[PDB]
Amino acid sequence: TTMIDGIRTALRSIGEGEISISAYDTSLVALLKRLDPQFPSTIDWIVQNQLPDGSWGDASFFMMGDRIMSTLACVVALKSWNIHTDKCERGLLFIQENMWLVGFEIALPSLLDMAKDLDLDIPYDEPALKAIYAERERKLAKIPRDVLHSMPTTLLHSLEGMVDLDWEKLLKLRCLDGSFHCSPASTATAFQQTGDQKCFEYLDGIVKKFNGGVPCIYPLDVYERLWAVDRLTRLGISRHFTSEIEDCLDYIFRNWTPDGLAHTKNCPVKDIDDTAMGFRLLRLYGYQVDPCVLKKFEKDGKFFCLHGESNPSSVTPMYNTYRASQLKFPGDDGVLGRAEVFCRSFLQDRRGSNRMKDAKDIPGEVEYAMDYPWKASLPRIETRLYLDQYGGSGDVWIGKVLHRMTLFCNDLYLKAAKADFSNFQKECRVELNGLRRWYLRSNLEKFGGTDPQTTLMTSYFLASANIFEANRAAERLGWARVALLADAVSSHFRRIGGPKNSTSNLEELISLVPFDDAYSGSLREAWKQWLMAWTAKESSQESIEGDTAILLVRAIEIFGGRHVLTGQRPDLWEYSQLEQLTSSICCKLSRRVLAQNGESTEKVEEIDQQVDLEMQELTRRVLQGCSAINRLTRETFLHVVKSFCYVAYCSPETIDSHIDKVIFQDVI
Amino acid sequence: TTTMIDGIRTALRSIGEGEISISAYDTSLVALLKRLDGGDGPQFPSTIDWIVQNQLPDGSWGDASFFMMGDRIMSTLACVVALKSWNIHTDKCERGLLFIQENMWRLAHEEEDWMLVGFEIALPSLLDMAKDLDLDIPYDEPALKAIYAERERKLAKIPRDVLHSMPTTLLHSLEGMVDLDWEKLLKLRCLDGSFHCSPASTATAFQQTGDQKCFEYLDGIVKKFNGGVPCIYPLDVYERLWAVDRLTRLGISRHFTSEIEDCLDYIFRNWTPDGLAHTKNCPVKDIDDTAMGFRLLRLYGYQVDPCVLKKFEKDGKFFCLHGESNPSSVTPMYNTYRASQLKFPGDDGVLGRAEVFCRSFLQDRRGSNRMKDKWAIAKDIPGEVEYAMDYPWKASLPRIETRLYLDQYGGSGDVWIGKVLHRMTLFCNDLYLKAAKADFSNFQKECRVELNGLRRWYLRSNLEKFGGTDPQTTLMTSYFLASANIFEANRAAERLGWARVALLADAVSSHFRRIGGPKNSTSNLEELISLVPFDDAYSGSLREAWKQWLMAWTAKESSQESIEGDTAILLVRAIEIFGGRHVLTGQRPDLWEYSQLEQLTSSICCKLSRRVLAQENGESTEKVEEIDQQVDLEMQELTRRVLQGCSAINRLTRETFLHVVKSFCYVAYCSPETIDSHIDKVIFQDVI
Repeated sequence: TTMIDGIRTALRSIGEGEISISAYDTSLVALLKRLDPQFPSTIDWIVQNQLPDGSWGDASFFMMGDRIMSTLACVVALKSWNIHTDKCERGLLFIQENMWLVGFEIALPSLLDMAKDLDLDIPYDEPALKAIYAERERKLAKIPRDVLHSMPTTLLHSLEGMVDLDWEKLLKLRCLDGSFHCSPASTATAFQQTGDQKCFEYLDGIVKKFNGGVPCIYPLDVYERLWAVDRLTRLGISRHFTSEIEDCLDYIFRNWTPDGLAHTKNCPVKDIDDTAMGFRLLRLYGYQVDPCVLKKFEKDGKFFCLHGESNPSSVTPMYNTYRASQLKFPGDDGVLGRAEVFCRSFLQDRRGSNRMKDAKDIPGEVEYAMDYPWKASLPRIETRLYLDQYGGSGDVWIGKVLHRMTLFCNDLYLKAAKADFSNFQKECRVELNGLRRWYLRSNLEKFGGTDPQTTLMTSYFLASANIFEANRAAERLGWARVALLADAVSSHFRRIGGPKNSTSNLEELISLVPFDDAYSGSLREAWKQWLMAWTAKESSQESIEGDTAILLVRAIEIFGGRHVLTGQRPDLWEYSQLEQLTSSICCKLSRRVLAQNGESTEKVEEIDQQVDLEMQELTRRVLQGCSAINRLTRETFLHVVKSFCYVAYCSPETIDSHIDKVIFQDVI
Repeated sequence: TTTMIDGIRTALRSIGEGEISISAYDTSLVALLKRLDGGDGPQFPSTIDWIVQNQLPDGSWGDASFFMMGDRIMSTLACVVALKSWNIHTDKCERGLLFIQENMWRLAHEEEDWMLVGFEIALPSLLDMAKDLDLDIPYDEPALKAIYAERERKLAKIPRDVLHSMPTTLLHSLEGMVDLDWEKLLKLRCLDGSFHCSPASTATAFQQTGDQKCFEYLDGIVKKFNGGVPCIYPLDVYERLWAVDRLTRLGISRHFTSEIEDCLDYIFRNWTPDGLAHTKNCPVKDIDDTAMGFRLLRLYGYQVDPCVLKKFEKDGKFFCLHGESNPSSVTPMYNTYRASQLKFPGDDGVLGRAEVFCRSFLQDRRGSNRMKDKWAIAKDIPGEVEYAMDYPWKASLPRIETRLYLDQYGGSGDVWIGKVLHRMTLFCNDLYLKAAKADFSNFQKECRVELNGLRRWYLRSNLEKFGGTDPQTTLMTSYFLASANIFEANRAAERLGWARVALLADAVSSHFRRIGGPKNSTSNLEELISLVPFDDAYSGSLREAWKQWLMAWTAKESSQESIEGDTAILLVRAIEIFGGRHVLTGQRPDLWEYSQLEQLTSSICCKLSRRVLAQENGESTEKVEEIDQQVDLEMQELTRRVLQGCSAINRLTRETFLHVVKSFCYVAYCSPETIDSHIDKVIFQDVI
């Protein structure tokens, strides 16, 4: 409990960003001379963050580009100000011996050229040096200088290595805070070249905000929120921070642009990674968002990361787009349709290859996203897996320096999640152990599977994988119980021929569900209808699965005790229409599992193609958080259907390997 | 002390197919089976590996600690005709071949009921092997002429076409049978493939059919015992049911609640509409297992239908099997009678018929020393029945039965009569007695301790001033009733509280006789309740319960009606105040079920207070028998509601009702002479 409050106070205090200080950008800001050093606290930061091998940068992850480039950039500060020559050469040793990332081949050449303007014994004569110094010109050539001055671009992030540019038409391109694409390095060098006080103002605040020392990117108010939400959400503890999450999710909605989302509010250049993350979470949490904001990253069928700079697209952004395409609504622009296909192909061509590199388990995160589309993504399934995939402090981010995200790439995030999940597994085992008794002492295993522990186990598991909450135990057990009766009864009819020869008064049977003073009567009425559905759908070809599901949501709605006001006309329609979809969607599923007869891949792929279709209009009506039906009622429909889909799209082998991994393979 | 319990728990946790002793007869008769591939060695070399080992020093085979002719003869000779037919260890072969010669004359002294199964069917068939191989043995015995002719008498009684039409008990011992029609017979065996769960009967069946599903039973029987084989297997139902019955009556059922419930579940799953067998996979069912299963299941709060018994009714009599009208034994009729005690008013009539019939069968059998059993043999078989016969459910107080049962449990003493003598390791245990006699002694020790506290409390409270004109026995009995029922270690809170409050009521009642009623109540008998110790949670609601009891006095006073009803309600109200259980009255049927329990106890106890007045007034035996049935009926409806695990009120709340009432019943149906012989046998008659 203390931990939840820990994450809460961290989220309530959300802001510009929790980022690690970058050694390179801090010393490059140290290089700015008094307006009459200008930030002696940049230097005061520098002296202390020296690693024992005499080097700099990220300590916990050793990277060549990072330890070298961060180390020397601190050196070019200490010696060019002729102070602390003790550590200055002590780290000059590190550079010499280990001489054998973003903007690396642009900021490093201007940093050696800057190393020449001082004296510093460093192997410039490196065979590795010529290969990346050649790419200096291999890129400064494909960049059109007259285009770098016309529209804000990703290049403006590396102006320390840029030579002889028109600042008259460049200051027109900065971010809203005055920064040059949010690099303090690019703004320091832009200030050495022009004294724009709004371009200074970005810099001083960044050092004031950190009491010395400055990161490699700022601010990142959007990226951080979006990703902190997705992370808490996947970890299953999102329910604890509902006001805080909906607090900053609002912020993302406020700053939605028709051109997409950037990593910060005040960056005019947008990227697909942030837009897809934003689009998914905004739609997932019930906001009105239009996916057409994506066609800004489509150029002739292909999907890049920036609007124009057709760079090679990385792996993580395509994952995040693929996920956003999974919340496809039928009324949406086709761009989301095209996006799904492209991103699936991108990640499939790469799945069978270790070319999944960009974080702890990025292939596992991706296998899931591809093997379990939305219709079959049960939140506890994803969450159990995600505990074994979330990197914690292990995740590192590739910027100008190696940097880390304090707020959402946290170790407290895991300790909290694995706690809340263990208590779920504990509450789950006691839950079913109580269920097993209930099943047996009812002469109820005589009906059902030829191994009723298996028909019980999956029937309880589905309900708990979806309605997993602490207190919602009333509903969960109700779902499991009613499910078992329905399975039992369907089994009895299947090997007897129908209610035609129902010798018994099997209406009763609900009295196997314990009497609640508010629950029992209405549950009798719903169960009566499921029976009445059998005798009518009996001597025909329509399946009953549609009505089995419809009964379920009816009970789950009786437990948990919310009713649908029926005087209001649109309240009636939205409910009555949700039932139609669930009745229709589960009936089509039961037709696919019959064609798996077992022949015609062409025919099965037709049924799948249209179930996905009807699922979209359901997913729309369930998430559309303005609809006149209670969000919990809407979730109840989504829960039942997803579980039905889950079952219909999964081998019994895969299904209980999940059961073992979520309920029994204890975390912590 | 607690250490012994943990052994029993570990035995129960690993319950399974059965812990039974090996039969010498069945073991060698399986050695006689030749390889499936023709190898000139026996198919089961470990069946022999056992034989050489377990030859007893007296030169015989069979049960060692219990000497029986039938067992020594068949077990030895079957081992010998094995040893010679494989021509090995012929040195030991005679070291017991001698035993047959010397003790052969003890067969004319067999007991009228103690006789092996298939004795006259598998043994004459065992002599025939003692003549295909030459065997030096005394065929001419005066005991043989009567039993050898009993072979044709019984193989003239069997209907050949019916032995092949429906599975029967004859299928158990068919090794000495001719007329082999397996085409129509193999369709009659068990789900195991075994013939009525006998490995002997399956050895004969395999030479005569290469049935690999019939071998599979035999291969398994020797794997699971790594050599050697009993005379009946498996016993998954019998063992559980009986393992339960034993631990229950020994009063230590309380510790193994999870273990019992697990294997009692095994019965509920494997219940059939045709009854219970000794195993899951035997199609011919028996009343002994069926009555035990119904009784234990109903006792433990399961939904069971007694009409499963009418499958054993043939024209007013009950036998043991379906249709097959046989010499009924005593223990199966005992066990049915016990099950008949739990009749609910809604039950099928068979429980009515079962009780009355077995009542006669066990009465007509009680005097004559025909109390010997034809199936079982055990320390005290008539004592078990004497109790069950003298003390019906309404007066069978758990510590009374358990104390008495301690001196009648056989331990290792029990032996069971199959084709050979066998014993049940798990359930016919000596540790069972070792543990129970301990747990009971710790109970009486704690009972004596509480008594001194009650004695002090009674004396010092000036409460003897009025009341029963011999204080010391009013306390002693009144505490006994509470402790006989609510006896647990930790429930001392309730037990003492029950006994204490009871004393107040009796005291207040007597004062009311001496003044003529609350009309002449000069006193403030209300605040008499603060004589109970003051816990902050117990009293004051306790005061309110007491206040209501007095209110019963003044309101029923201008009438004739008894108050024993309201005094019984007052106790259960009190016992419930102790132990601190409340009735969530938000839920309606809980309120109803409680409110009706109060009615039934108040009602049953008033009738008791009217019957004991017609026994003072010496009124027509038939008039008292009118009241006894009218009480017994309500008792069933209460016993239904107390044991039905459906309607939701804490089981302890329901049991508290049964406890108060059962104590009232015991008192009204028991002589004061008999009553404290019980007090002494349970509290003061030290065990160990």
